[PDB]
Amino acid sequence: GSGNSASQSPFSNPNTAEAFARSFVSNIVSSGEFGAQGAEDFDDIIQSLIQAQSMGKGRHDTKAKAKAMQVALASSIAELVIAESSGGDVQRKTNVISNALRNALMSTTGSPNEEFVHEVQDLIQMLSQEQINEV
Amino acid sequence: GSGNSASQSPFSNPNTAEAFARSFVSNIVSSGEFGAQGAEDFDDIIQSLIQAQSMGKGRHDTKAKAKAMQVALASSIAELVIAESSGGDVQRKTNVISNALRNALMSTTGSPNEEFVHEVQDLIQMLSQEQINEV
Repeated sequence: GSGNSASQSPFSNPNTAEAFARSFVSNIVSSGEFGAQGAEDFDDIIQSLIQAQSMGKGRHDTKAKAKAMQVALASSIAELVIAESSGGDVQRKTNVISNALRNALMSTTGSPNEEFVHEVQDLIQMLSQEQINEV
Repeated sequence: GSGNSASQSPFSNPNTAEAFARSFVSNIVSSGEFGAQGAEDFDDIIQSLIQAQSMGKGRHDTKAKAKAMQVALASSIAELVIAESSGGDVQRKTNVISNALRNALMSTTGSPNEEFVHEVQDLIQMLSQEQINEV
């Protein structure tokens, strides 16, 4: 009936989408693992993807097009940990982000939506293989 | 100092930004591999990244967000082509996408930029083999 066949994600409500970054950045700034100075700059990067979720639909939003926003943000967060870490370990220090992301979902939704938390982790490992990581 | 901040991002230029997608999408329909149905869908996600590249600049550049917007675009194409590549293989079919990309950059800037072509194709390999795709 009301709420038919659709992939009901935690981004179906703008407030829930906001709470995602609202909690996630709170983890980072309170930890200082990447500097609060960077954490709130990350908020804007994430913000961009959040805002575009309501923009990049055109008029009719197809299933394959709807989830296109997923990997865009994921691949961004993967680099975010690297960006403000000039000298360190992108894997050892991303542990706080692994916790942060899952904690954010735990607070925003309560669901173990940690598959997205998995996506970024492997993407990090990929990026560090190219010179773009060390420049 | 004077010169530490320089936007070499081609997608910050209205013509150059459009040229990328404009050449990409047209090269797809001229190929007919993913059909026009796919090409006329791809432009919506790609456009969104172009739009947000105007947003994320805000009032001052930060070196983190400057590169964060790069990977976001590649990821927007990575999964996107996989969707219309549902049939077993994704590599030999995204080959024509690599063609389109190669053609696009060659026309848009004239630079090889196959590093970005590799960027898109590499993320494909990971996601297309994940059990979130084969459901």
